[PDB]
Amino acid sequence: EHPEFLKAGKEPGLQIWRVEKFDLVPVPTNLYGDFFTGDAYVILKTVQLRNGNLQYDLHYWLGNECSQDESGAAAIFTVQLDDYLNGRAVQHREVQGFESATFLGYFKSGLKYKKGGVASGFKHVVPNEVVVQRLFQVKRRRVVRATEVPVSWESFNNGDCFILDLGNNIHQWCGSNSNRYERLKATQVSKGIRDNERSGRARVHVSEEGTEPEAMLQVLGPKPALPAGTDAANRKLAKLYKVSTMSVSLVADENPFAQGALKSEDCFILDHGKDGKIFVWKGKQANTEERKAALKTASDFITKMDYPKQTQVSVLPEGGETPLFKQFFKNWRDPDQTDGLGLSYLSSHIANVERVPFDAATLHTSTAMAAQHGMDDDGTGQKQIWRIEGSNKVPVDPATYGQFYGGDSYIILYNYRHGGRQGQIIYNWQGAQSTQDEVAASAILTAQLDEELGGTPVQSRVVQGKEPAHLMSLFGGKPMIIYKGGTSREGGQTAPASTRLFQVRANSAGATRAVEVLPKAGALNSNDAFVLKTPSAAYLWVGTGASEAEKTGAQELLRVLRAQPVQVAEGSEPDGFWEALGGKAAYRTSPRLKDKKMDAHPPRLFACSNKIGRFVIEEVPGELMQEDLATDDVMLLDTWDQVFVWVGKDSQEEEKTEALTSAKRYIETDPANRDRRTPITVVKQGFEPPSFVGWFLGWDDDYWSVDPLDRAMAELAA
Amino acid sequence: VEHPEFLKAGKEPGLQIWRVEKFDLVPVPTNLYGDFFTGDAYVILKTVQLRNGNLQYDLHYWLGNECSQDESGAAAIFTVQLDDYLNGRAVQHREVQGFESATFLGYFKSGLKYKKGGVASGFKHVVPNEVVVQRLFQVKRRRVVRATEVPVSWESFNNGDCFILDLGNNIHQWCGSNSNRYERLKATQVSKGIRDNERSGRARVHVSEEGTEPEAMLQVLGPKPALPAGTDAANRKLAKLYKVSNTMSVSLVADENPFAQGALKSEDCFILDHGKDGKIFVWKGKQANTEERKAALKTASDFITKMDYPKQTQVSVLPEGGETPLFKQFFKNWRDLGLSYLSSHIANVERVPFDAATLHTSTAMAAQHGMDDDGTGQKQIWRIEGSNKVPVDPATYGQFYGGDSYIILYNYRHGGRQGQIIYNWQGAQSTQDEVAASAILTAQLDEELGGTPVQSRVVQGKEPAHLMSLFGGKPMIIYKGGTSREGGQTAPASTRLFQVRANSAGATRAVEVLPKAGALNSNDAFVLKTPSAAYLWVGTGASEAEKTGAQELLRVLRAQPVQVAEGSEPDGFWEALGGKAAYRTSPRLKDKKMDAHPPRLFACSNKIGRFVIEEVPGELMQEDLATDDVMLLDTWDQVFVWVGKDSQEEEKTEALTSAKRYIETDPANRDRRTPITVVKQGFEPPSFVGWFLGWDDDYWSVDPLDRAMAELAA
Repeated sequence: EHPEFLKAGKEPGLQIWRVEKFDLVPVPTNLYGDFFTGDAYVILKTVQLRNGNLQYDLHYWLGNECSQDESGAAAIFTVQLDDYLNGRAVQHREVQGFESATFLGYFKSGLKYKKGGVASGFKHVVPNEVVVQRLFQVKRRRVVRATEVPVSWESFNNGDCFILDLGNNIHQWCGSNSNRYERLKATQVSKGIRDNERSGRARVHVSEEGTEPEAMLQVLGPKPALPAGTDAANRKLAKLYKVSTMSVSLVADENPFAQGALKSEDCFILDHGKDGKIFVWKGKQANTEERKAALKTASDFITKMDYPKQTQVSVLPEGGETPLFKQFFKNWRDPDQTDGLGLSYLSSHIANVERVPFDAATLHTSTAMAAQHGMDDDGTGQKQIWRIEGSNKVPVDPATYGQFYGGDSYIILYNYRHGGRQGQIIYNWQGAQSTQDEVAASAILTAQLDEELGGTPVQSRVVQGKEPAHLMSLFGGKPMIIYKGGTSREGGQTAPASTRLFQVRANSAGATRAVEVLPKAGALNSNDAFVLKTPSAAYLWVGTGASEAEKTGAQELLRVLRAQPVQVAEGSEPDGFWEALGGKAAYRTSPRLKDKKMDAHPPRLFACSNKIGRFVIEEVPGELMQEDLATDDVMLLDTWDQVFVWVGKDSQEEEKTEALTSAKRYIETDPANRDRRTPITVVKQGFEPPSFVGWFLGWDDDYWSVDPLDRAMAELAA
Repeated sequence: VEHPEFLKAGKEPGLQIWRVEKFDLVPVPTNLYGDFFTGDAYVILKTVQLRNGNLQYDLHYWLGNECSQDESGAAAIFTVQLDDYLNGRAVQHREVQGFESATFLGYFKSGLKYKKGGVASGFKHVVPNEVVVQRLFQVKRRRVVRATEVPVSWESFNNGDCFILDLGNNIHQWCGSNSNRYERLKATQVSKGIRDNERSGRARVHVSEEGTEPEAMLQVLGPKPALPAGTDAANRKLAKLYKVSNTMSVSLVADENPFAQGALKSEDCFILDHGKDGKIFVWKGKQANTEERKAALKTASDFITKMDYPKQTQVSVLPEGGETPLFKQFFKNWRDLGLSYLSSHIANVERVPFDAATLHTSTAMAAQHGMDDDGTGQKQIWRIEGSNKVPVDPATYGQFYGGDSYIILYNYRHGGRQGQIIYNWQGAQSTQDEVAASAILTAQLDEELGGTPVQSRVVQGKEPAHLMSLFGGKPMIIYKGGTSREGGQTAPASTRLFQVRANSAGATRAVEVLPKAGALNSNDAFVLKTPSAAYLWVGTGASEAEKTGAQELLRVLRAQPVQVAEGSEPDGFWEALGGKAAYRTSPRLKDKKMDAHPPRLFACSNKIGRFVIEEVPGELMQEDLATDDVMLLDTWDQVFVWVGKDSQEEEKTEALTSAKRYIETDPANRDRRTPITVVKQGFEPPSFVGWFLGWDDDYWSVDPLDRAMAELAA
């Protein structure tokens, strides 16, 4: 029990200790983000779960020129502090330059890798005035890092940004070939020095090649000629091993894994090394020695498989698993939480998000509600529906609006209104039994209609059976009914199947959807109402979980089906029902996430590029901020229910046309084995729908009216 | 038809005011209702329409301080005789200047004006127009302001009150330097009342305070000199009941309340003595001699002389069968569409039956049923172990063991607003260290959540309606003892009896009770589990929801039921209770609950170290929620504590205690376990706001006094 242990993790916040001489010494709070390259640190992030318990993320950070003793000393402190916190903390091994996204999210003024350490006699605490003559190099995109560099022109290159810190004057230098997002972020390194390190009393001078002030030319000399500046299919696969010098044995050859494969007596390693991270899962009932040696366990597994030493390592206690970990498993369920608030773990970057329940009356006032439910509006706007025959849009009979045949593909042009600026959504619905010359036609025609309308409408491709929530809400109160095949083109109408089964599901908004499924018992579920119609009789089955909205939709389907139903509760019904299904087997009844879906699958922001033919994606750590949407990039906003494609105005055109495909490749490569039919929603810069903007607390509508870099330089210049 | 004015009296719902001039009744002009000459006496007839369609009469007569005994006696004579013209169905009130009843004050809360003069000095209400005016009013008090005419001089002024110097076409309101800013707010509709009613709109209102008096003011009053300074609760518990004979003598019948309703026989007249609280009631039996019934007012006067109560004591005379709710609450379990009496300040309230579908659209429905929402929002339940919140097993959500205390954090949505409720449930067998821990932990989490959540402390057995509705359709199950702690599990009782009661919303609650026949009730379903078998009893009154809840309780108890209607039951059912005795068969108030116990709003303070409460008369209005006060809203089923933003910290910390002490002192002998619900200004729940017709959500966005002064400054 260290004295620093007693101050650790008492209240939500961030705490940083430096390991100095086998002791924990606090880093001054205003310097959080500065890390000496020669040192090791311990970092405790305390989040307040909505259930009332506190959640602990324990990181230790190893600089590149770290000594072996203090590298080991940090590990000892994390192991011993996890114990002071009764083994409920999630532990992280972080090394300089390769830190986890979680760790990086704590500091979005960037981090600074300072030269020196305890061995060379350097501290964070500094006298009131101290002569400064440092230089920093700033590279990367999602989370910027400034590395202390030798004060010389040999450190410079055309393409990066540089901060030469002269004390009361901070000189930010932007290379000639630095594109303009990098200068913007390099400026919050400049201000961090001014505000945090100099208590405000300093000025920031920005310059580029050929406009260096004499103060800069005095220290570095005459400027010479500077030189130039200076992969996704890996993430799909992962294996699960069991831990017992200790050895390992494989348990699952490929993901998704069975949640039952983790037993509480042992420790497991989930190997995701080709993507740069390995997990260690501490069973509730493992040897005290195995749980205390989990970090050395991970170290030995990294040597054994010849993974890079910089590989990220996370250790998770049973019952405190992270959402990224649980997504490796098929249908993870925490036996606790369908009741209570939240789940075992609350991702730090959405811990501030206040949860808004859906209320149709006031939805038009809350972008938060629109995003948190995927509902741009209440669904009552004007709309036109086309069925695609051959290569043409053919208008659908307005009386049949809401009915969709699986042998067709459709286009919906919808006019939404929410808040202060109106917009349009183009839905491309592709039935599972539409001929793929027509599906492909529906795609092209969708893009054609987007550019006819000036290129501003949202485009969202949906596959039959995985319709987004806002799409079901477009038909007054009537349910969205989706037949498994056939066509509504005037030509060949067909004779309905002998015995058909429909599944009637509802969304946060009370709207309903009726999907045909093969008439078999293994396709039922207690969360929904169903409708089975035979030549004999007409059933309406109702699940234990099905509520009042599920049945209102279900009959109105009977009303369209030319029927009177037999109302039938779950488990207690005539034995004529299950003969109509050709027997009986198991069907899954575990309830749906609903309000906790955001807890189990927080939205994540990625950048993506198709350069040199390799797809590659970069997660953007920390809170979702509009500032991270680089106007020359195509971004991915994954909200689990759908993947948003944000295309910047100034992005390359080959990336713009491939926006749909890029998202499809993100889904195909997700280690969670995502549903291939997951809707993809392309979104243009400056015309983002509410269901996208709402995820960015502090979104400003005029953000791009003034160029972002030019505005930032106004704050420093005046 | 004693009088020509009698024929116009009480024909239509409204208010009627006559001044007693020369042993005659002459109408006060309607636009001047509220002005009263100190030298006169008035008769005031309030006519409200009962919910069945009949008219009910409240007859007041008002005695000014400078009233003559003859014209005061004439008012009393008229009150007795107009009660007679209305066939003796009226409740009569004796009101004296400055000490009027809350009922009387509710008629005028643009304030009252106590004018100088009277009939004897030849002054009338009707006056020629554009007439010279030079009057001065001192405006003190708080709940219902009173502006008394004072001499036009600086010697009438003081540091702390408000004053209106009425100059005719110019009305000057002066606010003393140390006048708190709610009283200035109140003086402001004293000022406009003169402007709108007395000056036909054509007049201007100039507000000023110490050191900014206009020259018009300094011309009339002179140079302003140095002004001087400005200028309980346990009484209401006890009351005694006497019987009246004839010269009058009295004899005691009930030493302390609650009284037996049967103690009043229809042959005699009774006096309920509550003089230490300032009121006495006299009760006229249906079949007493007219001679005693016509002298009820003189009887009350002489009884007040005998006990040396102050002359200003309020007097109400009640006819049998027409008693007021405040009167009936002195008796244990009073039994008579609507009821005998409808309190005036809720006669306009339209009653909303509960419909879950549109509850989110009607705050009125939320208040009238104690349901902030349908109960389906997200919630977290904690059990208190030692000094910690421990989350409950989600499988047992809805079950509560009486040997523990719990905290429930509930997220409600209603209309377009969000809110939170923290329920503190304290089991009857929880140890007092754990009870107290749950209390402290409750307050701790309220401040963790920014101080905005509603806090509601609940005692086992008196659960509010909205708490029972939180578990889908499953009933809130309440065991008599034991704990759900992962540590010591316990062995359930040999034979257990549950009482299954339902709410306005169909939600149910299953409360364990002693296995005795005298603990049954015809309105509810019951569940008896013995070692042998499990009965499910059903009452004459028990409905669909009562056994649906009762059934699923059997599902939790792992037992199969034998359905048993009341009066038609096996011997094993009555063996399992150890015999047979009488129990409760009187049906519940339900929709008439608001009629018998209308909501009432009080202000309370702990200043001087004594407790004090002041009732706020009239219609419940947001304006009466003084931002520097702690208010109590008693809805009988629950007591709301409304905490003003700008109240002292000693009062905020004692908000829970203040409500407990209000309950302890109620003469009705309220259930000590009555739920208390603390509520913060600007974060009021729908079940509170719904009682306030005209509630504005942005009312405090602009300061109330600043907004009021803009209306007069126009």
